Amino acid sequence: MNPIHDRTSDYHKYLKVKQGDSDLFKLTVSDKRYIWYNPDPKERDSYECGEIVSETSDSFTFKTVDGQDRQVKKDDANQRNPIKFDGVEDMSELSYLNEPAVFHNLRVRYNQDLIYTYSGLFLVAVNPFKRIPIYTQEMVDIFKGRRRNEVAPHIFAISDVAYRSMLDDRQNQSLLITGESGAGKTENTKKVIQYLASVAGRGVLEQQILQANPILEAFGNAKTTRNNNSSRFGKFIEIQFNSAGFISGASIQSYLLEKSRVVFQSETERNYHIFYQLLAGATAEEKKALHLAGPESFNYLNQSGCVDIKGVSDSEEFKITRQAMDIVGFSQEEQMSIFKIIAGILHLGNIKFEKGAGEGAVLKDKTALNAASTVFGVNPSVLEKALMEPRILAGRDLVAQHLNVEKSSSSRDALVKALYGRLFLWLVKKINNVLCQERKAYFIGVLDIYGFEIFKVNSFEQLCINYTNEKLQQFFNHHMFKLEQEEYLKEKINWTFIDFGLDSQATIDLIDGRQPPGILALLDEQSVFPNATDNTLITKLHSHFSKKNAKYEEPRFSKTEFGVTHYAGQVMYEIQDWLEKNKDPLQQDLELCFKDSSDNVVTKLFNDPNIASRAKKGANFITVAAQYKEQLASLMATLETTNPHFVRCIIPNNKQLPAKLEDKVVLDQLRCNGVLEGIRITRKGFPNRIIYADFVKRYSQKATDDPEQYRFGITKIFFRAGQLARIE
Ligand SMILES: Nc1ncnc2c1ncn2[C@@H]1O[C@H](COP(=O)(O)OP(=O)(O)O)[C@@H](O)[C@H]1O
Ligand code: ALF
Ligand SMILES: [Mg+2]
Repeated sequence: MNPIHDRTSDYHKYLKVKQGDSDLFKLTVSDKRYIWYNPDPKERDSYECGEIVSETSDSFTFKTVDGQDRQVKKDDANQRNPIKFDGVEDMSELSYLNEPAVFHNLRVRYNQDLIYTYSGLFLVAVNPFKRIPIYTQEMVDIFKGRRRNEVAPHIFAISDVAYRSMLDDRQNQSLLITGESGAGKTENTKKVIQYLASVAGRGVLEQQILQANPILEAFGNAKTTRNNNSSRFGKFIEIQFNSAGFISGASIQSYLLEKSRVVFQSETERNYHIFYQLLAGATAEEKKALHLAGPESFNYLNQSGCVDIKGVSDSEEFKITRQAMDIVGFSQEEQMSIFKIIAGILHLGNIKFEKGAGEGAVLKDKTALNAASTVFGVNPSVLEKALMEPRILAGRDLVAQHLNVEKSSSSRDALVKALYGRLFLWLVKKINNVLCQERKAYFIGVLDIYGFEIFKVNSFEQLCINYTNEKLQQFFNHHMFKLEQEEYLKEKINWTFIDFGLDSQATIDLIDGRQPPGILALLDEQSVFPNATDNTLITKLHSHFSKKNAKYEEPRFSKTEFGVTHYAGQVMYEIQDWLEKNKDPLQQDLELCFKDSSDNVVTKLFNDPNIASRAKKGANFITVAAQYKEQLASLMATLETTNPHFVRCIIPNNKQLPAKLEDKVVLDQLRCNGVLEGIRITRKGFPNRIIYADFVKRYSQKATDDPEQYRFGITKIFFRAGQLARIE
C-alpha cells in the first residue's frame, strides 16, 4: 500500500493533519463569521476570536470573549478564515491574508508537531525543540522524485524540487536557510545534505560528506545563551554533481570564526565543545602524556561557571568526533597532533604573568609554560622571550620591548587565537581535499550562516554576523519583489507597481558604504592611523552619522556605544577593542618560535602561506573588515548565478523549550522576514513565463494563442500559479 494514501502509515501519522471529529464537522459548516481582535489595544500581538454579530456599509460589530460589543471599520478588520482552512499546507490558499490569520495557521500545525508549512514559493520551518521521527530512510524514499503539490511540506520536498530543477534546466541551484540564532538553520542544513546524499548517491564518498559535520561542529560550535549548539562560523556547502546527476563531490567554504571565544566566555556560556570532549573522553594514558586534568583546572574553561550542557555527554561526543576523523581519513599521528594543540592552548591559558622589578612582566612559575612547550614541541626559553620581550623595528633599528602584565597576557591570547583559528582553517582544507575529487558539472549550494543575535554586550563579532543576516534578507527582498516587478514592467502586461515596504539597503550602506564612507570604512581608516584610540573611533562614527543617517543612533546613556537599526531590530554595539580586533596583530617573534616546532601539524599552521600569510594593502596588512566584506561580496556574486530556494526558520520562543509558541516572538519574525508580503506577490503575480517561440516548440503570438490565468507580454507569455505547471 502506498504510504501517502495509507492513513495508518508513519507518513500520515507525523506529516498530515489529523482527522477532525463530528463536533468539529458541526463547527466547520456553521454560517457564523469571526474576527481576530486585540483585547488590549496596547498589546498588538495578543489576539482573541470574536463573533461578528452585525454590519453596516462600512463597519462590523462583534462580541468579545468577556461579553461586550465592539465596532471596527471593514478596512481595518482582520477577519478570521473559515475553519476549513485551519492546518492548510500552503498559506497562499487562505481567503484572508492578515497577521493573526497567518500566525493562527502556523499555530494549528505546530500544536500537532507539523513544523513545515508552505508560504507560496518558500518553506517556513518552526523549531520544535524536540525529536520528531520524520527523517528516517523510509521518509527519504517517500519524497524521492515527487512534485511539491503531491506531498506534504518537508525540508526533503524543497530539496527534491531544487534537484529536479538542476536536472531539467541544466543550471546551478542554491538552498538559502534564514533565521535568528537557534531557529534551526544547522539542523535543516544537515537534512538537505542527508537527502541529496541518498537520492543522488551511488558509497564511501557520501559517508565522508556526512561525517564532515561532527568534526566541524566539535571545533566550531559552542553554547551561547541563545543556542546550546551555536555555530560560531558560517558555511556554504557546495554539493557537486556530474552530468548524469550523481554526486561527484563536495566543497566547504567557511566564514570567519569567533576566535575570541577561545580566551573569553560570558556567564553561563561555554568555550568550543572540543575542549570539554578531550578532557572528559581522553584515555588515562593520553591524559598523562598531555598533562591534562578537569575543566576547573583551566582559566579558559573555568570563568563562565558552566562546564556542561543538559542532555549532552562530552565523553560520548568525543568518541563520535574521533570516528568521524577516521572515516574522513585523518591519520593517527595527525589526530594526536590535533589534540596536542588543543591541550597546549589550555596550558598557555594557565600562564600567569606578574609585575617584575620595574614595569616589565616576569614569569615566576614555569609549569604551564613548560607543559605547553612540551606538547607544541617548541623551546620554552624562546617562547617566554617572545611573549614578554618581543623584538620590533623602530625605523630600521631592532629594539627588544619589555611588555607589562596586561600586554603580555594579551599577546599570549593573540597566540592562542591564531593557533585555534589556523587549526580550524587547516581542518576545513584537509576535509575539502578528501571530499572534492572531480571537476563538477553542476552544484546545489546550501547556505548555513550564523544567525541574527543580540546580547547584553555586542561587539565587532556581532556586527559582522548581523550585517551578514541583513545582506541575506536583502537578497530575499531582491528576488521576491524587486526583480519580479522589473520583469513585469519590461514586458508591459498592465502590471501595477506595488511598494511592499521591505528594503534593507539603507542599513547595508550605513555599514559597508564606500562613498560617502560607512562604519567599516571609518574603522579601517582609524585602524591604520597611528594616533587612533577607541575614543577617537566612536567620535568619528558620531560625527559622520549622528542626526544624519536615519538608521544610526548616538545614545544619550553611553559614550562608548552606537546603535544600528537592522531589519530584525535595533542593536547597540560597544566599541571597546575594535581597533585591535580589526588589525588582528601577532608578534613576529611568536611566529618565529612556532616555525621551529618539531610537530608536523604545528609547522604547517605557521609555514603554509594559505594559512599563515596575510595579504598586504599598500603599506599595511588587509583588515579583518575589508577581508570579510570581500568574502561576503564573492558569496553573493555566486548566489546571483544560481536559482535560489528559500527556507525561513522561525524560533517559537526565547527559552529553547518545546510546545510553547510565544505570540510576540513569532509575529516579529514573520513581519521582518517579509512572509506575508511574500504570500501576496505569489497570489497577485505571474511566477511562470517563457518566450512565445520556445512555448510553441515544446507545448509565434498567434500560435500560442481560462483568460485570467495568463497574460501576453512583449516577448513572453505569463502564467499564474496553477496553469503553467498543469500543462506538462
Ligand atoms: N527540526 C528539528 N528537530 C529537532 N530539533 C531541532 C530541529 N531544528 C532545531 N532543533 C533544536 O534547536 C537547536 C538549535 O538549532 P540550530 O539548527 O543549531 O540553530 P541555528 O539556526 O543557530 O543553527 C538544535 O540543537 C535542536 O536542539
Ligand atoms: F546559533 Al546559529 F545560526 F548556529 F544562530
Ligand atoms: Mg547553527
